[PDB]
Amino acid sequence: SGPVPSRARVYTDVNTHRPREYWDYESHVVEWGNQDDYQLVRKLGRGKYSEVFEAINITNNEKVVVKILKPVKKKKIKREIKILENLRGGPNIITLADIVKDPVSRTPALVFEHVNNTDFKQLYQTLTDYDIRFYMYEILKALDYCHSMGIMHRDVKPHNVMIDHEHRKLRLIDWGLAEFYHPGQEYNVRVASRYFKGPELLVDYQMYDYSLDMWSLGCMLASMIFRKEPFFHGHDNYDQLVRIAKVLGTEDLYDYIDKYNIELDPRFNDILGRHSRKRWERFVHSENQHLVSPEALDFLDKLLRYDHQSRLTAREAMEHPYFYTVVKD
Ligand SMILES: Cc1nc2ccc(S(=O)(=O)N3CCC4(CC3)CC(NCc3ccc(-c5ccccc5)c(Cl)c3)C4)cc2s1
Repeated sequence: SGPVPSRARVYTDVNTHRPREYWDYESHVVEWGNQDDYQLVRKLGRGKYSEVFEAINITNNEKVVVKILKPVKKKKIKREIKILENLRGGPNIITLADIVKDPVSRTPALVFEHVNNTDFKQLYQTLTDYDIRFYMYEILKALDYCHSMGIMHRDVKPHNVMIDHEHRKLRLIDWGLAEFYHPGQEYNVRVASRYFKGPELLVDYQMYDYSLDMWSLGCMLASMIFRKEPFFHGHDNYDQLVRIAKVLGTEDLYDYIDKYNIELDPRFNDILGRHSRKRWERFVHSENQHLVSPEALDFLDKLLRYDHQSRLTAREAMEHPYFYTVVKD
């Protein structure tokens, strides 16, 4: 008789209490600026949904970032715009400045605040345990905020975190996969990058919530403290769950599937096998030891849980001992 339903343990009804317009993005009419206000300077990157440029607003000579969209359905563009507008001003959320159209290419372009992104090399060689805790706390502020505002990012990963290290500035970007949380709603599981997908996605449990983001965050944390990117390295979606199971163990996985009456693909029945839960100590070595503490491992353990309901919330995570020194500042 099908899967057991689930509700977010926090911020469950935040959208129900808002005016319809807040979440009903299909109804949104896009406010369009003047394309001619921006001159493109240089290409910064390409990202499947878009090409990203540094530009200048010739109205006031401010440096800006332009994300020119590849073709996507108008509803998905409206969704991303509405979410960016709802979250604008929130802690560490990228600021959408403007929205334009090339009136010949009909391509829509989002115009953002400029953040300088310090080079991976000069940063990932020169981080420190404190820095990781600090930036993780900054990400948690953005996640608690967006969750509190009824939105799930659904694509938390290093690529979507900008850091300007010189200014100790962090921004969560790429809100193109984010969605409003509504109690009872069945979502598309085919989101997020393979390595960061929650067990709920991999077993096709659609009634998920903000807690998805907390799994992804745990994946990020593991990759940083252990110096292993990606941490869970699956070869496809099936093997991705196997890689998780080889660490978290199969007993808890099967407990989760039982609790929610989830129907596993019969393919999985072959490849999952039986796996012990591993101690985190097997990923520690001389090179990463300076990043790993009892507190880090306790925190990580409490993010990486099959059962979405048992993961730390963003606000609980922020209260964890791993962050006591950062909070003191
Ligand atoms: C509104 C927009 N403006 C821009 C500007 C540039 C571009 S981009 O395409 O040129 N590009 C810049 C580089 C990145 C990809 C995007 C973001 C980087 N993060 C890696 C990272 C992330 C996090 C950490 C970290 C994590 C935890 C603790 C400490 C550090 C650490 Cl150590 C590293 C890679 C896209 C956009 S969208």
